[PDB]
Amino acid sequence: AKYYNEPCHTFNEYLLIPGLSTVDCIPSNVNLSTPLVKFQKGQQSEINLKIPLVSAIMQSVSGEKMAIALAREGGISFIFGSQSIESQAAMVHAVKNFKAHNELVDSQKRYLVGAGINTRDFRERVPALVEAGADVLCIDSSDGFSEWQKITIGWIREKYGDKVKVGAGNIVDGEGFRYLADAGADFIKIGIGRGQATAVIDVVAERNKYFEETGIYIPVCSDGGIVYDYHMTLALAMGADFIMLGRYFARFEESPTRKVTINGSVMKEYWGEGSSRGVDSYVPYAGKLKDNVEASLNKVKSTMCNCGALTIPQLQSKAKITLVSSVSI
Amino acid sequence: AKYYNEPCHTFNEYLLIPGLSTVDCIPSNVNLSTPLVKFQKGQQSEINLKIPLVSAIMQSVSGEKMAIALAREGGISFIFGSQSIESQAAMVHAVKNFKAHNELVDSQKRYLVGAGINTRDFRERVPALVEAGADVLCIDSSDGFSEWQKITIGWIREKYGDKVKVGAGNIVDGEGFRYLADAGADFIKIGIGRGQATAVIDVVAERNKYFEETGIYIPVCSDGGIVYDYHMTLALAMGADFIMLGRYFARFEESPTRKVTINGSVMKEYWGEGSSRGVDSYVPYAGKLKDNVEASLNKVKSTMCNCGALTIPQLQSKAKITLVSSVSI
Amino acid sequence: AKYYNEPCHTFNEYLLIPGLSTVDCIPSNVNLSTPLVKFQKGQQSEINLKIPLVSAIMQSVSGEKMAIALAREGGISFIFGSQSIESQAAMVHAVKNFKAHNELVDSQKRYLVGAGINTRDFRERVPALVEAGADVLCIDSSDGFSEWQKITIGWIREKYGDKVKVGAGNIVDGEGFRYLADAGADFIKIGIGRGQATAVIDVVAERNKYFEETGIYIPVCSDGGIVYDYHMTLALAMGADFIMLGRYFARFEESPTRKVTINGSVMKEYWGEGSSRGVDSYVPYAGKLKDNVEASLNKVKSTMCNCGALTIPQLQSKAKITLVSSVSI
Amino acid sequence: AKYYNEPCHTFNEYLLIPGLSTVDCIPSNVNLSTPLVKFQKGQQSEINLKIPLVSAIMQSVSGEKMAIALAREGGISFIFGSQSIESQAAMVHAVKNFKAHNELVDSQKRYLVGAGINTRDFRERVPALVEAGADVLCIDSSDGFSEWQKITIGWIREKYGDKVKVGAGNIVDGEGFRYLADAGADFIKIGIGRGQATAVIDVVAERNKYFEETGIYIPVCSDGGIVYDYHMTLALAMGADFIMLGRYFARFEESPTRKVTINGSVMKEYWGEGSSRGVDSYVPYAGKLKDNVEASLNKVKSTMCNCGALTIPQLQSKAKITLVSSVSI
Repeated sequence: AKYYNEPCHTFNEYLLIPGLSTVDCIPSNVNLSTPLVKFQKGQQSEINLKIPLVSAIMQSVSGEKMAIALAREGGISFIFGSQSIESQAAMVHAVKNFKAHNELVDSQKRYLVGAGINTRDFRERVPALVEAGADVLCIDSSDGFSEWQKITIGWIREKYGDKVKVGAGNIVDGEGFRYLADAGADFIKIGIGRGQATAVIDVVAERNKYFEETGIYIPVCSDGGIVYDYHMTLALAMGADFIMLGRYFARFEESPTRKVTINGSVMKEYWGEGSSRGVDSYVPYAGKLKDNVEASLNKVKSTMCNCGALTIPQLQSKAKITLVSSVSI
Repeated sequence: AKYYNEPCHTFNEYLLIPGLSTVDCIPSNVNLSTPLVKFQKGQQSEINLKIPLVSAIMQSVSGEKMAIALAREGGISFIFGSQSIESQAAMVHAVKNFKAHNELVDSQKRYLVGAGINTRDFRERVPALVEAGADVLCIDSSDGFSEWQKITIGWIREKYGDKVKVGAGNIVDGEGFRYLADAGADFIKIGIGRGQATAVIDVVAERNKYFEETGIYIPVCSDGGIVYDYHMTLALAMGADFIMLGRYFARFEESPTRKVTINGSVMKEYWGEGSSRGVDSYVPYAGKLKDNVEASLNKVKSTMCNCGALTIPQLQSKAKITLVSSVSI
Repeated sequence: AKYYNEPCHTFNEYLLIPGLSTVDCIPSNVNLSTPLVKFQKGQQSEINLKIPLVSAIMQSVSGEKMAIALAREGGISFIFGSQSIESQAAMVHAVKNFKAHNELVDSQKRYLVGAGINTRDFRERVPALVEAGADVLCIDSSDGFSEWQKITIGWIREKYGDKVKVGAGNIVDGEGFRYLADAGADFIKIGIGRGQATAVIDVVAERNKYFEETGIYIPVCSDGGIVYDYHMTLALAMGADFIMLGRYFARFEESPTRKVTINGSVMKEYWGEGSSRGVDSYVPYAGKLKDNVEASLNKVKSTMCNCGALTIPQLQSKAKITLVSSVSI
Repeated sequence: AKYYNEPCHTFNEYLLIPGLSTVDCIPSNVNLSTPLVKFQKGQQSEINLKIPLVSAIMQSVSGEKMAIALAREGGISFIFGSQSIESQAAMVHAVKNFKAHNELVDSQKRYLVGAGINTRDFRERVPALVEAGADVLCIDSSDGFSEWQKITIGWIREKYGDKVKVGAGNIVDGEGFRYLADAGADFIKIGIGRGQATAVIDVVAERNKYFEETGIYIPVCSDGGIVYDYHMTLALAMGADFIMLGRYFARFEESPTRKVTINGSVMKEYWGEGSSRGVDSYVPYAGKLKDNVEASLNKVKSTMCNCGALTIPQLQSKAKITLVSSVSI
């Protein structure tokens, strides 16, 4: 067996120590754009998000209403692939053709959308999603450190080359990152076997090494493990380019689930992809996406300024991160 | 006094980090056979289990019905020795002659059975068990780091040579392993004075050193400390060849205890060997052994594939084990 | 990102190990004077407190009655600046002209008072406070590691030179201390992004380095994080010259808030500066300031003698501080 | 300030790892004698206890009935000095002249008794205690790292030389041990500012260094912090010669307090020396001392044999002590 010295930590065991704030660092001046897909040294990503938030590839969160509402604020949704190929493509088409502000829009001024895909029916599913207008694809899996991901990406590259953008994984260490990077993934999702903070720190380190070695920068996504807005700032500071959230978005008016009034409290349904529908429960109703996202990002921008950073890249180089003692928590 | 630097950890403080999964790694392809008794370099163990699970040497778990049901699935039971020599031998005989699938069977196609023995009446007890047809014996003790174990094994070797297989101990460090290894034990039980995970890791390390030094491989058994199926995978990954469980098997229809309906919930009786019958309580009734064991082992096989291993030996060399922070738990 | 090895600790994870107590170390002989403002090698601070306690710059704690009561015991209050410039100046004037024992008094035998100021209206506010008779000023901010603090101090030095004493900050590391030290702050407040004990230890270390480099000693203030009297002794031992407390003083008869009887228990109102009035709650009523402060300081003096120190400076050099294990707490 | 790297641990964070048990190690063969007072290389202590247990210098535990009952089993009590000199001397006299088995008896076959003394009235108190027949004296104090202890011991040595045995302290580190050792203390009490286990380990280390340097062996006493019988074995293994217990003995029929029946449960009164009578509560009634002590020591003897030791000195050299993880607890 191979053992690891330091134990892995969660986002709750960390704190950002303030840096120097200049007079020009005010929330309104903070830029939250981030690259969504890989590019090489000297270039910009073909797709850049206006806000570093993306919605999870789930039935209870990423539907057409969520996709439209999120794209309007600058983020992107990955319509769930846990439905028929015909239904998913229909949903993708619905978002693309909806029209007829930090809106994430394409050349034809249509909202951007991503779609989740699996390692089984990709041959039939990918073409349908591409035809429907999907802007980005992401292989949905809790453990993407497998041949199956390599094969799926390979088929896509053979059939479409670099025309089709495929995100992949859910790896927790540099070894898994490296494997998917070589396989051809446009961005890599982090999160499973390891505390979220350590996973991010380790993968980002490998990602940086890979960039110095190949000149190719692959954006990484922290998927889950975020319990508070502060954790959002921490994930980005540690090197994640954007964050994927499930429960956070399922509370909104736009999530596909039903609102349920349980003795005074209005809730929304929420179940996991691995549920027999994994969990099935409720999240407190929070209203419309816009107002909530705005509240969250305003707090992220302020924290960024406490760290003396006007952009995510600055935050990532300037951030002073410290571990907190168990007793302190 | 002699002090130790790192504190000992339990199985709950560890996590397996995924390795590369090949297309050929599917639960159905995973082989769970393990050696039960020592053998030397270039040979196979005389006895190999089909599944790495063995039932505890207890009154509330290892009876004749349990022995038959477990042997049928590929494991083995150690009939409790906390009864008369005549009763225990009768039970051994009952299992051996029951007949008249991963069944653990002998040359005459009879189910395999083990029996627990103590360091007191072995002179009268061993012969009776051997005559009755016992396939393996195990010295039952919570602290086997004593002269008494050496003496008992010695008597057996003098009287029967290597014809009779005796398991021994319950040691927690390499020093105790080494002592019992030299004494002649065919396999060594781990578990007491030390967190289960650390105990396993340390003994296995000594076991490996001993194998390189003598060419003799002695299988080790993690006895207790397993609270979940995942812990089963962890114990094997850390180097244990098979696991001994008590409470796990006492829930089944086949354990020797009484089913008790306590206001809606059907339970089964469970008491420790050191009880005044140690504890005396209840475990939730789980039904027949077969269905439960199958559920557990299916989850072990999947995890193994997440680690990219098709056999226990591969798991033991490929496993990437990390410690988890206190706060993460 | 920049990471830190050791995690930060709170005051609860520390213990003072006794030193040699001489026959001459009795509570009555302990001297609790401390410097409030910076001075250079070979000189005494222009202002020295008789007791190391100062009240927080809050609406629910630092009013005119509190200022008079605290100054009478040897400490000083910083009248809150979260009110109009006219009101705050009036309050300052009220304390200065109240007259017509470890009393902290000036040349004209008038009680000493401090006032909180912000980085916005200082141009209009500072002159009013100075004219009103304010003895010390302190920039109120949770994160003072910013250009805004430098600018405010700079304006004051340009307009008044070293005639006006300005405290600043709320930094948690040496880098923030250094910045405010160079900016011209007369004393620096510690406390936010980092466990209180570690913050104090790190800043004090920098403060000591700065003193050796420039010959200027800048007194530091531990603001908050003190839950018990013992923590008071710990903060001073670690190097803090004086302590700022909010909740502690809000319990007294002299705090500006209302006494409220809640089913048998008399409480006092307490709300944070960042409340929509931050929290709004109650603290148990404790009576008059005098009797409580006396009880607290008597316990500090005894502990000091257990450490064999008759003054704070001796405590700071003689203290033997140890970390306590998580389980011990 | 002086800081310490490793945090201090309690007895709950440790475990004894078994050693080799020989056939001759049975509880009945274990010898629990320990030296009570200092002696030099090549000699035996003038006073040796038959069991390593001594009762605390408290009003709720060490009275004449307790002293007689404990001496009969081989231990010794230190009659409380928190009473008049006349009362304490009377109690000492009562035990000495009571007569008219591991009994701790003197030359005249009278039970042995100790008495607590303070650093104030020793001039009047010591002579009275000596005249009354006190066999050993102990300076009662929670922090004995002071000039006052040196002075008291000095007076005694000047007046009586080495004829009168005085125990001293309550120190937690080697520095405090060293000070009292040089002052002339016959034995030193450990326990306060530091986790009990670490305190014992550190003082014992200093005690060993002192013995190698001077040839004088000073017995150390672990005072308090023992919550279970296992902790007793741990304290001795770590190097403490004997243990002082308060609550443990206050449960017995022989403690000086009142038995109180509180709705079905018979309790005994228990208050601390620093109580306004410190705490005042109840401990569960346990019956007569004999039966309880016997149960405790039988468990200590067995554990000793699991460590392969027939005497305390063997235990102290053979013990394999490991730290346990926070999560394991």
